[PDB]
Amino acid sequence: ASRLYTLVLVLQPQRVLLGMKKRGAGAGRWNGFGGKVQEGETIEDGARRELQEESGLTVDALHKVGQIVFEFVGEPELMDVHVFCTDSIQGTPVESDEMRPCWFQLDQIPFKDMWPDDSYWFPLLLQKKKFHGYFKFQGQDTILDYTLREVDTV
Ligand SMILES: Nc1nccc(-c2ccccc2)n1
Repeated sequence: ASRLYTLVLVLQPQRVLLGMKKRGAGAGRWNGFGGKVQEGETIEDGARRELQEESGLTVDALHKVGQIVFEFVGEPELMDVHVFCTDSIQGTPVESDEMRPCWFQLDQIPFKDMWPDDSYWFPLLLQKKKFHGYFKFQGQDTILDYTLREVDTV
């Protein structure tokens, strides 16, 4: 029914790292770093692995910040996205064929060039709030309906 994904935001006091995907799901959009969780792999281990694969960064300890379930009408599998944040990383962001990373000042987060759901839950992430969300999409751009509530335990 649902498929596990990870999403990692490198969020520091005055800036956040995003990556511009070159192809595939989310191409042409700034997003965090993540992907599918593998068999026998913890969600958190999958989040660390994907951060390195896509951005070249090594994270020390991830913090759970949210869970967002995505529905795309006409697609059978729900996307169960486990969202993490970190402020302590190692390495320098690496641009590859697949991904172009860039730091953004918090007052210049490029929401018009991001998935539209980000405009709803990023304000919570920036104020250190935890959340459970659900977004029903039609295509890649239209949110048909959604729920989003703050939680004390992800
Ligand atoms: N910001 C945002 N919005 C919608 C979907 C996603 C996503 C995250 C991880 C993996 C696949 C999709 N991310």
